[PDB]
Amino acid sequence: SSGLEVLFQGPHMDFDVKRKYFRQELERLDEGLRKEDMAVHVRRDHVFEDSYRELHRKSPEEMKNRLYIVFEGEEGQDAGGLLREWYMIISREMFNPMYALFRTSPGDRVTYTINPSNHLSYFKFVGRIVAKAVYDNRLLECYFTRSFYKHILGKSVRYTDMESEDYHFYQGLVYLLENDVSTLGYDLTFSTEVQEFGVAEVRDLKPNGANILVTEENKKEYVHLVCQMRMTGAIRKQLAAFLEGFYEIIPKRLISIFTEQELELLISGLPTIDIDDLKSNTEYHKYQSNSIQIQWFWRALRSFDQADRAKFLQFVTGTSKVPLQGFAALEGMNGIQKFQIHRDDRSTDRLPSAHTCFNQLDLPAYESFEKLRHMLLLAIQE
Repeated sequence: SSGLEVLFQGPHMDFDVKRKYFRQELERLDEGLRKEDMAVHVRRDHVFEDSYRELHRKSPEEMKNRLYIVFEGEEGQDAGGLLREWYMIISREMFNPMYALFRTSPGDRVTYTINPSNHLSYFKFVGRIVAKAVYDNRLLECYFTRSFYKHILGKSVRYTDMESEDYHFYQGLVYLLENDVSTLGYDLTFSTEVQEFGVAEVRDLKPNGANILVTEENKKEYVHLVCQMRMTGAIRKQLAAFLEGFYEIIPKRLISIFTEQELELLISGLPTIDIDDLKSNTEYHKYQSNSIQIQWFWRALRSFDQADRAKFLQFVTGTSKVPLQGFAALEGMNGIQKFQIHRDDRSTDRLPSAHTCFNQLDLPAYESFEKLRHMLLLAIQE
């Protein structure tokens, strides 16, 4: 053991305080390090490849130098804001299909995951860049899936994390787990070769290691293995490369102070959330605009601080990214889907819940403003 940052995990410490501590610990770890400026020469139209050439071989120590960006052949242009410009470009390039490194997650066009389909060196370099941005206190306009942030944090990925990767697939796992397989009219199998579910043929009902029959007793374990393959196994070498690059700059023990939600805010920034714009673009179901719990909801959200407002956006939409055109342009699967609040008629003992595929908040009919505010904060900060 080489640190105690883990003792500050969880919600007791506000994101702003965690952030300040995180910065101070990086500075402690760099005491006596004699930094200097390091030139990065790139062609404007090849930032990603040129940056890779210029930096991928640098030592972790050299990567702590201040980067001095020089755009090939561009002379007499103002020199302010070039590093910021470079981070914005490489953020876009770090998601370009032509490099085949990342791809959008099923359903959510905002969030990216590692492409399961040279390459390992580039993944390591991307991990380096993400850590370098965080180290520099500069933002990347790159959003990842929940399980990807957990990987960075050293946290165990669970089948519930599949709700961020792929909502429709998660629905299938939910159906499987909640219903007795013996009443299907057919049998499921688990393939040991690809770690996916299938339908048993007669020969699978006989002894074999190719397709294991799924039962009430074993389905939870196979749901676990199917999820582990999709979120970890299928991208195991790439992930390891990315992580190796990230940790060379930001130690695992240090970054682990943040939750999955807070790591996203650290990488891609704390957005400003225009509550009037959101409110003008909210739909209500089984509540009306003037239902008392709705008036309480707006008052509570407005009472939240910047970090908690952003975590609220993450809670209901799946990401902290505000749409370019404002909340009138929030999207679901197949087009626009405005933020929507539904009355949850189950016990007022429950926390509000969310269905991010539909930007939907399920809000119990709480009995007081203070309870609503308290319950919503719990739901969000989890």
